[PDB]
Amino acid sequence: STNDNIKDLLDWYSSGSDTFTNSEVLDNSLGSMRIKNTDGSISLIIFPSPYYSPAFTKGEKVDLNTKRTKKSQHTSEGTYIHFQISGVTNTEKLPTPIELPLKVKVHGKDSPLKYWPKFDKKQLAISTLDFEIRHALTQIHGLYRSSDKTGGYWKITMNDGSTYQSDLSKKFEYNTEKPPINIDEIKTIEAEIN
Repeated sequence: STNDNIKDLLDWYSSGSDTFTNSEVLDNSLGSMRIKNTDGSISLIIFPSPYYSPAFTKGEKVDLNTKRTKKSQHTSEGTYIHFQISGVTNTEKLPTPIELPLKVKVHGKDSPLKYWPKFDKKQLAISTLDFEIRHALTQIHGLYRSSDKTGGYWKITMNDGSTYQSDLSKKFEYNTEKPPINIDEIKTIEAEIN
């Protein structure tokens, strides 16, 4: 049986994510952007981190790999509005798709089952990689679904040796997110469930 916090994390990481390509910036303030998507909807996206606030200006095209922080709503004129957080990158594509080699350990043992996330975008926000990794961990390895699978961490090491990591026992820290990275420079991604 898991406590209330672990249930909240399970809900967060199993409630899907929004993916839009070539949306257009309508406005960009200090840490909030207003973007019109290809289906007619508008997304109000916030950027709480002092280390990641996108520079895109009115008219530019962007890609969204993000999560809603509350329920989408309709304005009196009938426009559908999404309230999201982070997840805005440039539209640059890679020649062919690449498979990120995710390496998983559970209670100190190499999981023999392999899930390799596949992307064709040159860059992704750290927050998007966190959601993809954890979504796999909860769905395939049972993270958060039982009192013995509730913590550990994921770790990305780049080609130049710099590293990014997150604690599985707490929600991803949005307030300190660093800028998006290029996926073709990722050397290894590893996750360990305690």
